[PDB]
Amino acid sequence: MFEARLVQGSILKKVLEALKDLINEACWDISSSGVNLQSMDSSHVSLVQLTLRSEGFDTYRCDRNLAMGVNLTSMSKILKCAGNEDIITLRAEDNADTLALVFEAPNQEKVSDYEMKLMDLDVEQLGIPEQEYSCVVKMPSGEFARICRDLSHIGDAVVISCAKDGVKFSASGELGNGNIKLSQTEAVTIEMNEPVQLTFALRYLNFFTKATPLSSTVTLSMSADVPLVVEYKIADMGHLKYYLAPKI
Amino acid sequence: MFEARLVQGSILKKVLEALKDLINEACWDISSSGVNLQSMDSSHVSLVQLTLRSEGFDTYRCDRNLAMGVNLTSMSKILKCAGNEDIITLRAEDNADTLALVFEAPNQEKVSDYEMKLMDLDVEQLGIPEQEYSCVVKMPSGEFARICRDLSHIGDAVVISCAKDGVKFSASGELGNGNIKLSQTEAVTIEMNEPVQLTFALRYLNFFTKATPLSSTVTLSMSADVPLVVEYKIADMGHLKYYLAPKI
Amino acid sequence: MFEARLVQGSILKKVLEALKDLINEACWDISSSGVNLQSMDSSHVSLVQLTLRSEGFDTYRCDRNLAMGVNLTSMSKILKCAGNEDIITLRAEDNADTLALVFEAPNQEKVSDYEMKLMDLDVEQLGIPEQEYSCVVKMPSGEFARICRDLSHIGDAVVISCAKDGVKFSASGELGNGNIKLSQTEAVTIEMNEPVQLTFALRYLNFFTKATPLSSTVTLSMSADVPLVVEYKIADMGHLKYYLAPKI
Ligand SMILES: N[C@H](CO)Cc1cc(I)c(Oc2ccc(O)cc2)c(I)c1
Ligand SMILES: N[C@H](CO)Cc1cc(I)c(Oc2ccc(O)cc2)c(I)c1
Ligand SMILES: N[C@H](CO)Cc1cc(I)c(Oc2ccc(O)cc2)c(I)c1
Ligand SMILES: N[C@H](CO)Cc1cc(I)c(Oc2ccc(O)cc2)c(I)c1
Ligand SMILES: N[C@H](CO)Cc1cc(I)c(Oc2ccc(O)cc2)c(I)c1
Ligand SMILES: N[C@H](CO)Cc1cc(I)c(Oc2ccc(O)cc2)c(I)c1
Repeated sequence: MFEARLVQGSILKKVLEALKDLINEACWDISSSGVNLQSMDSSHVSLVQLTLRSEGFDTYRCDRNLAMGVNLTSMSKILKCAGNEDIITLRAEDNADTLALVFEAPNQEKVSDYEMKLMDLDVEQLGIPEQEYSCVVKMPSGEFARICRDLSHIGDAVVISCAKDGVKFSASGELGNGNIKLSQTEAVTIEMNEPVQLTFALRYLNFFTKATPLSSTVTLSMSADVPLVVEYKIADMGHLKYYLAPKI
Repeated sequence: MFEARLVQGSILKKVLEALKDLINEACWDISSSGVNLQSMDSSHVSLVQLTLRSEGFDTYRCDRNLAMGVNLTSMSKILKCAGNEDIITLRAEDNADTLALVFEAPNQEKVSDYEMKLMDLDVEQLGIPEQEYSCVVKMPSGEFARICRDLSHIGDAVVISCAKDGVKFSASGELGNGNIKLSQTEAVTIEMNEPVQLTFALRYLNFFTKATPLSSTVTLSMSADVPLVVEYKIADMGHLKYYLAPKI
Repeated sequence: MFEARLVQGSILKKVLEALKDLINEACWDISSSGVNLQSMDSSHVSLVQLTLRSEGFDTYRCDRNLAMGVNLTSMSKILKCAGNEDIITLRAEDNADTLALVFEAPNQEKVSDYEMKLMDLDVEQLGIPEQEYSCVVKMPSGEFARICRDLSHIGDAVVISCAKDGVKFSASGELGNGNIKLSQTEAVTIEMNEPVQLTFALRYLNFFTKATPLSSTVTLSMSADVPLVVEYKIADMGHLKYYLAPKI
C-alpha cells in the first residue's frame, strides 16, 4: 500500500485550495521519494507542478509506484471536511482503485474517513525543460497577491520590469493606469544578470496566488522568451510551481 | 395582558433564527406556565416543538391563555433589529390583535418597539405520542453541526449507527463515501439498550442545526421505527425539539 | 500643479466609499483653500456637498484653481488599491488632463501610482441657499446607521419627530410598525426651538450612512419645509453633508 501521514494536515487542504480552480483532474504520481503532480490547467494555458517529498511526511509508505487519477474538485470538497488542526493520512491499496483520506482530530475521539473513487486518465504527456533564468525575484507572497489583485482592477495584463535594485508591475485599461514599484531590501531580493521586462495575464497570476497560504515568500523566475515560474515553497517538503508564458 | 420580559433577549433572536427556515407561520400558545409552539415544517416533513417556561423569564404575566398566529418570517425580521445585548419584552393585549416586541438597550437611553399584526390560522391539529427510545446520544452541538455540514458534501442521507461505546455517521454519493466515528467520553455520552441504525435526510438535519447557538449540547434520541428527536435545551427555560422520520 | 499629501490616507478611501453609490461623476473643485465637491446624486434626489480644507492636508499646493471632472466609480476602484495605512497624495498638472493618486506604504519600500483620465462635465449649476434650522440633533453615527438599517426592514419611509428632550424615528409597512425612541443625554444632544416632525426615504438615508466611518458623530439639521441635512465632520478637515427633501 500507499500511506502518507501528515501531522500538519492543513498543508494538504491548502494545496488543494491552490489547485482546484486551475485543474479538474490530474495524476498524483506516488513513489518512494514522494508525491508528484504535473498538469496543464484546464484551459491549456499554465502548467502546474507539485512536489511533496517523503521526508516531509510524518510517516510515509509506498510499496509500488502508483498513478492515481484524482478528481480535484472531489478531493477539494473532501479536504474541506478536515479541521485545520487535524492529522491527515492518505492511503491507497496498490491496485489504485480508491483513495482514502483519514482525518483524525488531535483529541483522539473523533475520526473521519472518506474514500473517493479514482479514475484512469489519458494524459497529455509533457516534459518540463532545463531552463536558466536572467532574473529571480523573491518577495513576500502577500504583497505579490495584493499587487495582482490591485492591478487587475486596472487592466488584464501586468508588465513586470526587473532591474538590479527593484521591480515594477504596471497595467492599464479603460480607467487609466497603474504601477507599483518595489525596491530591493518583509524582504525583497533580486538576483539578476540580464534585466527583463515581460507581460502576463493577470487572470492566471490571480489563480496562482491561491497558493499564498502555503508560504510567506514567493519566488518569480524570469527570462526573455520563456515561461515565468511562480514558485511557493512548502517548507520542509517541496514546492508548488506555476508556469506561464509571457504574452505577445 | 400577556407580557414576558427576557433579560437575555438574544435567546429569542436565536430561537427565531432556528425556526425561520423551517416554518412560515405558527401558533404561539401562551399560558400561565409559559410559551409553547408546535408546528410542522412548511413541507410537512419534520415537526418542531418549542418550550419556553414562565420561570425562565425575568417577568412573566399571562391573564388569559392566547393562541397568537405569528408570521415567523416577520417576527424574525423584527428580532433582527434587536441588539444582542438588548432586554426584550413580548407584550399582547388579551384580544390577541397585535404582538409587540420591545427592545431596550442596557444604557436605558434607546428603546425600540415593533408591533406586528397577528393572524388567525387554521392549524392541522397534531398530537405528539408517548415514545421510549432505544438510544440517546448527547454530544457537543458544534460537532453535530459540523458532521451534518460535512457529510452533506458527500450525499443526501446520513446513516447513524449507534453502539454502547460509540456512534458513526456515514453517507455516500457520486463522489465516494464518508464516515465519522465518535467515541464515548467536549463530552460524548451514549445511553442505549438496543443498538440502532437509522437513515435521515441531511437537508432536515441541516435545518435543525440552525438551533446550534441555543446550547452547547445536542441530544439525539432514537429508536427503531419512530422519528429521531434532535433536542437543544435552552438552559433554565425549556427546549427546542425537532422530530424527523427515518427514511425507507 | 495641484498636490495634496494626506498622511491619514484612509480619509480619502472612506470619502470615496461614501459617495460612489450616490454619484457616478462630479467636479472636484480645487483651490487654495482646499477641495470642494457639490453634486446631485445620480437620480436627482439628494444633494451631496464635500469640504476638504488645505490645513487638513500634510502638504497642500494649488497653483491655479481647477475643476477636475472625475469618474467616481473609477476613483473608488483605484482608492481600493490603497492600504489603510498608506500615505496618499493627489497630484495633477494645472491643465487638468489626468489625476494621479500615489500610495506609499509607511515602510518606504513599496510605492504605487495610478493615473486616471479626467473628463470635462457640463454640470447643472446649483446654489445651496442660506437656511436656519428649527432643530439640530447630534448623535452617534453608528446608532443613526442602525436605526436606518433597522426601520428599513419595516417600511420605506421614516418619520423623524423631534422634541426638546428626545427624538423618535418610526416607520410602517406590510409587516407592522416600528419605532425607536432616543433620549437626550454615546452622547445625544438636541438643540431646538420649534419641534419638528418630517418624513424621509430610508433608501437615501441608507446611502448617506455609507459616510459612517468618517466620524463617530452625525448631525441632523431639520426644519419644517426644507431639506434635512445629514452632516459627518471629517475631523480637522471639513465635512460631508447630504441634503434630502422631506416627502409629501
Ligand atoms: N502544448 C502544450 C500545452 O497544451 C504547451 C506547453 C508545454 C510545456 I513542457 C509548458 O511548460 C513549460 C515549463 C517551463 C518552460 O521553460 C517551458 C514550458 C507550457 I507553460 C506549455
Ligand atoms: N528606498 C529608498 C527610500 O528610502 C528609495 C527607493 C524607493 C523605491 I519603491 C525603489 O524601487 C523602485 C523599483 C522600481 C522602479 O521602477 C523605481 C523604483 C528604489 I530602486 C529606491
Ligand atoms: N400527517 C402528519 C404531518 O403532515 C404526520 C406526522 C404526525 C406527527 I404527531 C409527527 O410527529 C411525531 C413525533 C414523535 C413521534 O414518535 C412520532 C411522530 C410527525 I415527524 C409527522
Ligand atoms: N478512544 C480510543 C483511542 O484513545 C480508541 C477509540 C476511538 C474511537 I473514534 C472509538 O469510537 C468508534 C465509534 C464508532 C465506530 O464505528 C468505531 C469506533 C472507540 I469505541 C475507541
Ligand atoms: N432641480 C434641482 C435638482 O435636480 C433641485 C434641488 C436644488 C437644490 I440648491 C437642492 O439643495 C438644497 C440644499 C439645501 C436647501 O435648503 C435646499 C435645497 C436640492 I435637495 C434639490
Ligand atoms: N432616561 C429615562 C430613563 O432613565 C427615561 C427616558 C427614556 C427615553 I428613550 C426618553 O426619550 C424619548 C424620546 C422620544 C419619545 O417619543 C419618547 C421618549 C426620555 I425624553 C426619557
